[PDB]
Amino acid sequence: TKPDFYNEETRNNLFCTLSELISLNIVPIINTNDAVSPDNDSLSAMLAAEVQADLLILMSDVDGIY
Amino acid sequence: PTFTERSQLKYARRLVVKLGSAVITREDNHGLALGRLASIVEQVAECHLEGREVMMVTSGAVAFGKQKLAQELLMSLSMRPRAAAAVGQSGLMSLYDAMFAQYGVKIAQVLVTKPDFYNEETRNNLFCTLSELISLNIVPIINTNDAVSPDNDSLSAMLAAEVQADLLILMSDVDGIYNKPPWEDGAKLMHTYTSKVKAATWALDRGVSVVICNGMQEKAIKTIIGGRKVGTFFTEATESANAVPVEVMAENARTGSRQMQALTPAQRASAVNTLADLLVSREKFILDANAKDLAEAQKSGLAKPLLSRLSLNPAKLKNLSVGLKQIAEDSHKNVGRVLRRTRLADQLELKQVTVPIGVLLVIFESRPDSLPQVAALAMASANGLLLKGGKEAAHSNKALMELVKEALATVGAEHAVSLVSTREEISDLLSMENHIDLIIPRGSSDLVRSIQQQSLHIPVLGHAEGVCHVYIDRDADLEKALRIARDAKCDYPAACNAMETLLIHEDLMSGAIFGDVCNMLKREGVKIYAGPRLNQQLTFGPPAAKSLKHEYGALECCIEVVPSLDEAINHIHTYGSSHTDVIVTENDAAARQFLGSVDSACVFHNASSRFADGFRFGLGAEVGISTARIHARGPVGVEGLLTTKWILEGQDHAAADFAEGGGRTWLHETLPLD
Amino acid sequence: PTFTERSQLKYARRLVVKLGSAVITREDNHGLALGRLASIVEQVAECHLEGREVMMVTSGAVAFGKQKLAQELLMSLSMRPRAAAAVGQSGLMSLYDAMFAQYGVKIAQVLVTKPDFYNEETRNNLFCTLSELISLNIVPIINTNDAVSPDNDSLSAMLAAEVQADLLILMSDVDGIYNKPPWEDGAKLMHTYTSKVKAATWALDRGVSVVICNGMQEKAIKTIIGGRKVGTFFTEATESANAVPVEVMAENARTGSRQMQALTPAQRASAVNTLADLLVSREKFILDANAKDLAEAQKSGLAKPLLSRLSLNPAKLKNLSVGLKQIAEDSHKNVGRVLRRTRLADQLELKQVTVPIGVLLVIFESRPDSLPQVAALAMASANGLLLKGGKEAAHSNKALMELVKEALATVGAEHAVSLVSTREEISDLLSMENHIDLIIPRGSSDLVRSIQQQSLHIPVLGHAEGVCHVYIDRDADLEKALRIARDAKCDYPAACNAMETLLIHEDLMSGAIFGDVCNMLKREGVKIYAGPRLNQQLTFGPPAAKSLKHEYGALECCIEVVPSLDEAINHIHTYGSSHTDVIVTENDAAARQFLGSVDSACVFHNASSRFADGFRFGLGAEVGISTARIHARGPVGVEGLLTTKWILEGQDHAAADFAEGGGRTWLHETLPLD
Ligand SMILES: N[C@@H](CCC(=O)O)C(=O)O
Ligand SMILES: N[C@@H](CCC(=O)O)C(=O)O
Ligand SMILES: N[C@@H](CCC(=O)O)C(=O)O
Repeated sequence: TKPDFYNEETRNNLFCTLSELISLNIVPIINTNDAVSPDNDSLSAMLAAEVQADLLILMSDVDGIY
Repeated sequence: PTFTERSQLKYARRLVVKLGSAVITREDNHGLALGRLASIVEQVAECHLEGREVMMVTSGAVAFGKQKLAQELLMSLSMRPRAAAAVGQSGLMSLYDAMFAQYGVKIAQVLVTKPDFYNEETRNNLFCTLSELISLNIVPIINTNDAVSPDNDSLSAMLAAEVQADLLILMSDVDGIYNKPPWEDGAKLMHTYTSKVKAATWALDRGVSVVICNGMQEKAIKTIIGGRKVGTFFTEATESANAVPVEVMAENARTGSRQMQALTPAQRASAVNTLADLLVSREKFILDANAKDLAEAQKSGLAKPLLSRLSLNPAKLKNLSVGLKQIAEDSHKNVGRVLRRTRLADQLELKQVTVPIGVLLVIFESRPDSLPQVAALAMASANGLLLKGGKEAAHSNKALMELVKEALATVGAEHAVSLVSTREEISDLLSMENHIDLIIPRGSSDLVRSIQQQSLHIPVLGHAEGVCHVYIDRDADLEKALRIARDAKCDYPAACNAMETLLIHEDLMSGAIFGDVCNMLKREGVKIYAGPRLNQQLTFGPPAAKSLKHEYGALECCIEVVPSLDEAINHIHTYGSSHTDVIVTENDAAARQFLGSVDSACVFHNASSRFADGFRFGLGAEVGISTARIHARGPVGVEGLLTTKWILEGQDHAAADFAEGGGRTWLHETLPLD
Repeated sequence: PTFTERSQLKYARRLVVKLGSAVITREDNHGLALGRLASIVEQVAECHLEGREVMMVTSGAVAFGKQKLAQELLMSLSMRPRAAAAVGQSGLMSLYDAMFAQYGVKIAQVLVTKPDFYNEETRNNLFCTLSELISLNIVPIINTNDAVSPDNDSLSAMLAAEVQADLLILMSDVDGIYNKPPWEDGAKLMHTYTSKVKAATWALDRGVSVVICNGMQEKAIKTIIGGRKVGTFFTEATESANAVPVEVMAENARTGSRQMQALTPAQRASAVNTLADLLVSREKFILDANAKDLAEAQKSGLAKPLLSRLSLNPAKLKNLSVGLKQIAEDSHKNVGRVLRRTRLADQLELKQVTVPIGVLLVIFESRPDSLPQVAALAMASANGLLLKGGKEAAHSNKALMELVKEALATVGAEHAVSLVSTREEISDLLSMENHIDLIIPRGSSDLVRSIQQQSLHIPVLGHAEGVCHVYIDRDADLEKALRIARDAKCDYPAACNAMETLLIHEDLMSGAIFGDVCNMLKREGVKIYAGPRLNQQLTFGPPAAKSLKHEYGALECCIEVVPSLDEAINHIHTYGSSHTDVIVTENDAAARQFLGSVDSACVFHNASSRFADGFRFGLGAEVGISTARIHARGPVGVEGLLTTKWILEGQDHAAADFAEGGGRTWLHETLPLD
């Protein structure tokens, strides 16, 4: 969830989980913990941020920006 | 909370399980022990299908993922934990889905963490999620968000807390809590209760009933929901003193036996005299008590056997009084009596004497008349005694108990007697050990049969079957046998010592005495069957016997005829319970033949089976009818409750002294025994 | 086939299971009983992981689909079978996939039908498919092509046939095959064997070993693969007569007991004389036999206790001969002896006499010296007898057995003796009933302990623990107790009757006698521990005792001191096994105190624990040391093998005759007993 990116200990934890995963040729599917939830795009963005990923693809319905 | 006893546990509407990390993983943490898990899910689906509300908290997903990879961990430990738990979380979820859906129930994964309980907005959120779920007949599985994790039991506890659930089940590996470390004398498994322990206190402090069972125990939930004494139950309700749980009873009784051990000379005698006097003096109270409890039984209308035997009249009390006075006057030299007097060598005087047994436990249905009888038996036999009747008579039992407690209080004054009321769970009672010696069931076949089937690793006096037998020989007077069997069956046909069979020489089919006795049984209205040989014999005659080892109790008596003495003997040994038999004849050659050949507990010659009464034998007041192959046969008086004890009073003797070195030889001179 | 006994079943390389349609569906055929199925898949995955080759044949898919729909069947039975089985086939397959893969094994559905076995081209095809599969470590599940179907057991049978598989397991609901319908006396569950029955014959005719177990029985495969006698095994190998499986032994012995019952007067006496003569006359044969078997044991080198006790010397044989002659001369009036002589009324002469027990079964480790001793006991006690030693001595046992069979053959001539060799599976042996009476273990703690833990619902003479105790009083002569305990421990310190403890008055810590006895034990090299109170007492002293209820056997003796007599008594009762104890003192007041208060099987006063030998008591030849609370205490001679039997010789008496109607009164005049 978004709060999980804000505290830093959980930042460490989740990043460790992700690194351990990717090291093992596994493609983790990253949903939000709906359970703890009152469109999840900021999530992906700041995710790539913490990961410092090469390229963020963001599919959608619209073809592009006019 | 509100619930106090395991009895209350059929009445909790909201439940929470939390499987332990050891009950599901096999003995590697490198796979999954499945059978246990299956048992768990089946029990849970059951309790839910009943209508109770359950929210599993399955610990230990790591094992699932660890097994599921098993290849990449391999190839990485040569070139290089939580992640395995994440992938296992997924897979395990699927597996639960399949299995639960096979009962039609649906489930839905839910992930939480301890911090998620601390902030209050998330408390609102998660509780809303749970309420919305439970409202929809879904069994949410509640794991921890490993992802956010550096044994998840506090979690379940405080979960139940926020939910304010009826009962928290907490399965585990250990069976329960002991008094002390197990490597220690006195590891009293503390079933109730006035780490896991802390968390349990905590949850109790949240007003929540907690229980900790053993996973490997079958049906553990269905077991524990029944109220069965298993695992460990927690409540400080501490309503009453309830002087003994079950056992300090037993130790006490041991103490009291040790006590009365030093009170032979007229002490127990005068004491039982006092008991008879209290019986004949304060009967008004106990009489009205039985009248009351009998009225209480009437509305129940249980069983004319019961509804007849729970009765009591001052005439019965006079009978009991005279029996007790008899026991008193004749119970003079039963204990401490020596049986051997021998000298092995100079100042080597062995002698073997009489000593009590210990902790006797009676069991019988509502028949308060026996209670003081067996109490007199105990007290004259100087050994302790417990009791357990049935449901009825309970108040009458208490009245008699107070009377006898007074009676023993006079001299010796120690209460080496008790009573285990309030549904002590007979099977659990006999599950005890190291205390109780002689189960003395007294009610009837059922009672004793249920006992023998339930009793394990404990001596059980008494029989269970009353298949007696009556042989008639070719040289036996006809009318003699006529009246004999007439009485044998028609004196108290529901007795134990009854002739649920009648065997006749092959020759005497000619004298139509078979017909005569059929006529007689008809006279008495006896539904007779026929033996296979007898089936062959006549045209259609009486109907065929169902099974030779059957029991009637009512006015029924199989009848069969065989060629020879020896054939009869063999049939007896084949079917007879070795309980009781009699022969009728005029040849003493055959008489002795039978006498020896037979192996019944007791055999007669021209008498009646109804003689097996002990009292009839001048054997004092009987206590039971034992058919076991040891120490006791049929009519057991008091001496069936006395063992021996070797004693020896040397001066300076030693073992190697009787070797070649010391001038110590052997005499074994049978001194005149006292 | 080739396999003959369940012993051979650790050596089958190709297996085939066929679950029954009742072991998996719950008790509705409207769902699925899962726990059983899980157990099955776990066992199967195990046997496969071992390296054996398995091909399940799961019956009963219909239940899966029936449950899975549960809605459309509902809505159609209001507006309107095989199809449900098809959809269930799919789902069930998936489920097996999940579960098996959780052990890492992979599977692959395979469908067949009975016609598919009949044409030969399809035989080729299917066999090719199966071989290709098994070659790839895959466990094919073999269902029938329901689609083409109008209980699929013939299928599995002939499947194994075409495969020519080692063993066909056929689980089911029934435990096994009986001699006859169960509603019938003699439902002998025929474990081996010289519908399912037919198909089993068939498969056997195809050279295939078949077994039919019970599904509900746990570990049934792991059980049956071990060779354990379970289910029903099938082979007509009929190699040897193997005169008794286990039981016709028992009945025979019963017959032989009945036989020797009529041979009291010097008959058994002269017979055991004959036995002693055969012992002293043909010893060369048995001596060389033991020499041979001892050499055989030497290469094994099992245990210096065993490797020492299996020995035998003609001196030992002389000892046995004199013991047997003693038993002979003194075993004159042990049986049939009357104990009571009483008259209830005119021609009412009850008397109670001595009778045997029945089928005694000894158990002991390799110690052929005891064998003839206990045989003499049996024969002088006129009751039957079985035997079971261990592994060694077996040939020696046979030699002794032949000698004694001769000895009994002389008079009476009936072989009321046997021997159960060839690994009769002691636990199964004691699982029997209705035949055996007295388990008489004789080896050592282990033996008897394993017994008591295994024995259920069967009398077991003997003890298991030798925790004795020695109290020393403040008024006891020092050197007296010195030599006393010296011997008590240092005569055969590995005995049962040993003082694995030593208790001392609190006062006598002052006279340094504690020090003196420590010195003495050192003299004898005894590793002494200390009691908690003693731990408190001195500076560091000897090390602390581990546990008070421990056992040493070797040169070890805990030592502890308490204040008072009564404290010692309580400690005894708390820890003592009530086996044996002695007091040393000069006060007889305290003497009697102890005497009474104590509850040991046997207690002494200034003697040695090593006196508990029975023979030492002039009690004839002992048979065991019993600590049970019934019928027998410690040294049990022969009379611990004699029960009683009420007999009664009336003329014309009846029950109601002693009622008010008939002039029959009560006397109970104690006639002078014979
Ligand atoms: N749940 C919102 C953000 C919640 C918040 O932190 O305001 C999202 O995923 O975009
Ligand atoms: N307080 C939690 C862990 C909190 C966390 O770091 O997530 C525990 O003791 O198990
Ligand atoms: N003969 C087979 C069925 C043959 C078939 O139609 O496939 C049976 O009796 O079960």
